[PDB]
Amino acid sequence: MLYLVRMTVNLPRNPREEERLKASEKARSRTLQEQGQWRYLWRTTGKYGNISVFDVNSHDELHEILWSLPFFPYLTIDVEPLSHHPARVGKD
Amino acid sequence: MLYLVRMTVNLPRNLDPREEERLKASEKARSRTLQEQGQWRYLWRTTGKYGNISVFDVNSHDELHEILWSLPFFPYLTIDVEPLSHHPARVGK
Amino acid sequence: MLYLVRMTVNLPRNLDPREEERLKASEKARSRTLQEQGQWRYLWRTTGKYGNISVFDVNSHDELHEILWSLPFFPYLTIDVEPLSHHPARVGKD
Amino acid sequence: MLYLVRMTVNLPRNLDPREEERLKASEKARSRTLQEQGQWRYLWRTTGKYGNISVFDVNSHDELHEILWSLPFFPYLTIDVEPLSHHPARVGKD
Amino acid sequence: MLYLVRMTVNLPRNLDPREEERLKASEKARSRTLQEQGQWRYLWRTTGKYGNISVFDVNSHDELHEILWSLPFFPYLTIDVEPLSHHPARVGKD
Amino acid sequence: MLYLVRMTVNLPRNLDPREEERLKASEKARSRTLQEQGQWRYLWRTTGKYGNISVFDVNSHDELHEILWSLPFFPYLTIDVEPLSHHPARV
Amino acid sequence: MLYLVRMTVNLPRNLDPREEERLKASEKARSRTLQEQGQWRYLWRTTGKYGNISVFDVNSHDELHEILWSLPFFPYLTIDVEPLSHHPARVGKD
Amino acid sequence: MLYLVRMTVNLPRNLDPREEERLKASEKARSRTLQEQGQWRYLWRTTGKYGNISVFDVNSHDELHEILWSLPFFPYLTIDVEPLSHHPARVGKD
Amino acid sequence: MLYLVRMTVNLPRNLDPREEERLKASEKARSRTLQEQGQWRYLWRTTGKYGNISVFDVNSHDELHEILWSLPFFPYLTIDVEPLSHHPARVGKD
Amino acid sequence: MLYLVRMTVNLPRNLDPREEERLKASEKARSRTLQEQGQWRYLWRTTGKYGNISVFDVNSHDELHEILWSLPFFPYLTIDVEPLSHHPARVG
Ligand SMILES: [Cl-]
Ligand SMILES: [Cl-]
Ligand SMILES: [Cl-]
Ligand SMILES: [Cl-]
Ligand SMILES: [Cl-]
Ligand SMILES: [Cl-]
Ligand SMILES: [Cl-]
Ligand SMILES: [Cl-]
Ligand SMILES: [Cl-]
Ligand SMILES: [Cl-]
Repeated sequence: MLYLVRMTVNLPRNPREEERLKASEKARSRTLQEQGQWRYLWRTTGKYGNISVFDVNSHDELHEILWSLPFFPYLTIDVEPLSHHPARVGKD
Repeated sequence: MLYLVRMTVNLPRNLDPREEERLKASEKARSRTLQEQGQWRYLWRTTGKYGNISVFDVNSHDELHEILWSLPFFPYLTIDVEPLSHHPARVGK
Repeated sequence: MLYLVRMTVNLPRNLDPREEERLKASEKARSRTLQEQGQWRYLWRTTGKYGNISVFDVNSHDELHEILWSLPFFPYLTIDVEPLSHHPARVGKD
Repeated sequence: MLYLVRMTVNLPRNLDPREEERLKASEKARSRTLQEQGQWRYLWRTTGKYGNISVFDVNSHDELHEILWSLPFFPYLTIDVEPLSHHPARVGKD
Repeated sequence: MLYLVRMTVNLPRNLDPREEERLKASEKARSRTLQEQGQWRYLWRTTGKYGNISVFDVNSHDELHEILWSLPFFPYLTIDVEPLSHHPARVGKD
Repeated sequence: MLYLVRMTVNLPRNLDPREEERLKASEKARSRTLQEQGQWRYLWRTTGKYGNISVFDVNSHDELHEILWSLPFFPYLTIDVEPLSHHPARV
Repeated sequence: MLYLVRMTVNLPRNLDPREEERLKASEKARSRTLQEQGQWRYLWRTTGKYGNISVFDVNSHDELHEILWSLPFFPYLTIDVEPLSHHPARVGKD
Repeated sequence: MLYLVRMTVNLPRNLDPREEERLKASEKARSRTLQEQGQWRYLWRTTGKYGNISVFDVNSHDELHEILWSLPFFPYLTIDVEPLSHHPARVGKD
Repeated sequence: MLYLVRMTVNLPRNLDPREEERLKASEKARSRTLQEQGQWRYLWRTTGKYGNISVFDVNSHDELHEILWSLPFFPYLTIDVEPLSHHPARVGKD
Repeated sequence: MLYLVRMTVNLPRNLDPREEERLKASEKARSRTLQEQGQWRYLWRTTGKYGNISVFDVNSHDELHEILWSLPFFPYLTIDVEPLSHHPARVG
């Protein structure tokens, strides 16, 4: 199933824990994309966040994936279920 | 260039049943052509709703505007357009 | 899979009464079936209002979308769909 | 009577850990009790979020208020309460 | 149990003038009964607007729902319902 | 003159807990006096929330302003004021 | 006693031009009377828009409501009312 | 040329008491001057709130900006600006 | 003086396409004059929408108002007006 | 391609005055350059607020993103981006 997911990032104002967090975040998203759950990843133009499409088998699968993100504590997340559009040409 | 585009459809209640049929028909045909040529890259429907949430791939704002204006549904659409940029953490195209 | 769904009903003023009642009976029959079959798990009325707050139990987004699209009221419904996940503190079944 | 209740959790950042685990534990234990007793009927979590969306079954507004006020999390919660009524087309029990 | 209720009235332009009078007269008579019986405890006009702020005293969400649905104005009302609880610092009656 | 007044209270986390309970006292004593004087006419709690929903009865806007401004909680309150008028259908 | 009042005008536009002028005229007639007498203290035009920002000077809420209720435009107005108080730092007239 | 201007004040809680009084005094002094000179035409307080709702009478946007920018309170203000125009039905002379 | 002005167009579905063609031609002619004269300095269309986002450069609020009031489209427009000011970091002319 | 861009500046109260003055100076220098090069076409101040309304002239979403991301003020900005299209009734 497909979900359109928007995330905005707000990291704390305060060390070099920062750069290990960011590398950890980037490493996690690499795996999820490679394995197929994180189908699409874009950056909203002018923003610190992403707009994504996830392809998973349950609400809980998506929930756990998001929860597992290093950034999660600092994320504002919106989840929107997507359905097949009858006029679609090709695959959803 | 990529745009995330949301369209909400509000067709008049007083549409002649036959006219409404052919409006839907030409809309479908128009979006078919745009998908075939690639400008309308992704087309989905928000679960529980009419309309669509889409991703367009065009060369300029003006090209997208013309395309959207060309849709038979345009007079009855509420459209939100949102520019998308490459994400450095992206793996793939 | 569970979804929390809010529906608000706005029937046109100028609806022909026969049909309007024919439409209401149809809505009621369609929802009776979906409840009997288990897809429409919970159905409550938002007090003070003409609509409902529901929990649907289906196996895909598209299954839900088709169900909502099949409602006689659909053209007059304002719908909000919220995906629900398991809460670790939950005792018993979701 | 039934209420749809949404709770959004905003735990203090830069608040000691051992303390934070104790708080979460007492919250978890508190909701278990209430779920066992039946006042906290349904408990879900909105996909992608930290909080819960729930349905409470109590005998009065005051009883609900006291229950919510009793939650270890209460000082860090944003809470929306929405009364639920019987829906004429309901098949089965509310 | 107490409820705070905002009601805002929106009559259509096309409403037949004679039907409008019947609508208003039946509405006033309905509210008179409910105030005399005591379920409709307080009623105030929202100054500058066609609506009211009210406090209802009923035994359940369901009883409130039926009352509100029963109002002739109902098809033209936007209604916000808010459950009220006893306040600790309260002196006197509610 | 009647006003519907909503107050949401947001005490600071850093606030010394004893002052929280002495501020809560001053506040409790003030509302008591105002209710006894008829100016704080009705006082309810919004279910599930830390705040009140009230009806005040005073002779002018400025009078309401001074009363609210005088509350020990004022600096921590989010306040919404709206006027109420007599309703012709009132019984 | 002062109220800041915002008004948005939304006329049907499906009406007789001379009828529109009759409604328009007596609205302006009603507002002339209220400004002369003093209840309608100040009156400005919201720029780019068909509406006004007013300050009313009135001795009760009921007096303000009756005044606004009485306006020829009332059925076609969206109104916001906001009580004003004296500012301790005010040097001149209110 | 008239502007309706709303200002909401949010002084920080960790303010040095002396500084707070200094701040409040200089703000008051600045506003006195602007009112005396006629730029700050009207100055009211929204009832129940800490801020002001004002009408400024200046010659240009730029003038208004620099005036607002120069308020000691500025870094703690939330400000809304709205141009006003002369209303044809205006009896009297703003 | 500069104003950022957004206009959203809501033509009724009631228009004789003769009349619609006419309104459009008229609106276009008026904006031409206003652009040539310099009051309508910039004019863009928001991508995907039937409106315009514009910068006007006029004498006063009263002037902007009259200009907007005068547009053939005015009865069908939703307009937002927002004053702009010289920016300190601006390189060259505003 | 044109973009209408709104930016709101939210400098934290605890911002080291030394850091604040540095940022202000470098932000100003950066906007000067981008205006001189032409990508930052129009810049106005919202009357009575600490921000700006700008029109940017660039070749892609990505170019705009990189520009906005490079602003010294970026970590403290609320930014709204709005694509602009040619208006048929435009004169000159
Ligand atoms: Cl991200
Ligand atoms: Cl569609
Ligand atoms: Cl329903
Ligand atoms: Cl929770
Ligand atoms: Cl009423
Ligand atoms: Cl309280
Ligand atoms: Cl007016
Ligand atoms: Cl002030
Ligand atoms: Cl236009
Ligand atoms: Cl800036």
